[PDB]
Amino acid sequence: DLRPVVIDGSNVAMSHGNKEVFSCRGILLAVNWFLERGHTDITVFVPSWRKEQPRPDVPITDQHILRELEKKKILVFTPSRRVGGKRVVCYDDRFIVKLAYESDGIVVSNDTYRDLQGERQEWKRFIEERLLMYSFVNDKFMPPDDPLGRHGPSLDNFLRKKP
Repeated sequence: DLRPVVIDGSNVAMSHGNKEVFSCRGILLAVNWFLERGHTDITVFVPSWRKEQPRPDVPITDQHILRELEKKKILVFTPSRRVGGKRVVCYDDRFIVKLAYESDGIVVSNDTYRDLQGERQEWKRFIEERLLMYSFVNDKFMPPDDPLGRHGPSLDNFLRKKP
């Protein structure tokens, strides 16, 4: 009925609260926005290292929310690990775009994934047609009523499989 929603968790969390802090409530607030509208196919991707005890160069707030959302089958960690002590992480954005693409859904993010546009040009097309940007005002998740500009569909229709 509604398109499947894929959220760039890191993008949303950095955007919420202080721009230099990974603010987990941002993710929760975005997820809740979709839940209250009756969505049930929602996936949030975050790299697994965000569960590790934070170092001072990677501050994070309400860290417990990530595992809480994972339990609820909303959030899914993408792979990362240390090798020779150095963090090595698998590109987040490939998971995000690839899932959204193959499920013909929506990507929630203010990142336009230029690099990935420049790989497969059906991705470039997909990202141009299915990216949902947003702003936060304090705790208020606010996506645009005109996702794709003035000549585009309303938000409500954007999120539907068919108007």
